[PDB]
Amino acid sequence: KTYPLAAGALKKGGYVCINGRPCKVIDLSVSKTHAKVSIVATDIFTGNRLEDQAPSTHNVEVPFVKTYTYSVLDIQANEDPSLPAHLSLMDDEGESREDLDMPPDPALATQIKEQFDSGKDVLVVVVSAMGTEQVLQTKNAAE
Repeated sequence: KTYPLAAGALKKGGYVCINGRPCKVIDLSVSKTHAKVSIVATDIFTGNRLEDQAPSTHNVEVPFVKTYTYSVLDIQANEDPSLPAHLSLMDDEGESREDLDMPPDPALATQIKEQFDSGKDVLVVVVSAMGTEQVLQTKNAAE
């Protein structure tokens, strides 16, 4: 879920929820002084730009954000070729999961597939917040 933070304590780069969505602050401004804090933030999952403003003493909600890194065991197209491919992913204890798909970020999905087809050990960083889980980054493993 979320935890409270005084809006006057928010910093650029910090997480914040706006309209129930988990975002990273990309711009902040404060009125002359208390003060009003104006926020512009990017949804970490959809990439949408969201804005909000609050008194510096109002508590904004900050999402709990969790990250986990998996390796890619397989990529399989959806029975409906127009939808994202399915991923088979291995965790660091030898358990796999098959419930996650390629992310809704075409360039990132392409990168994961190209690296996998080149015979790399492809890692995906899965981030979870506000009930959503999505691959947000990829990189290749080394020995």
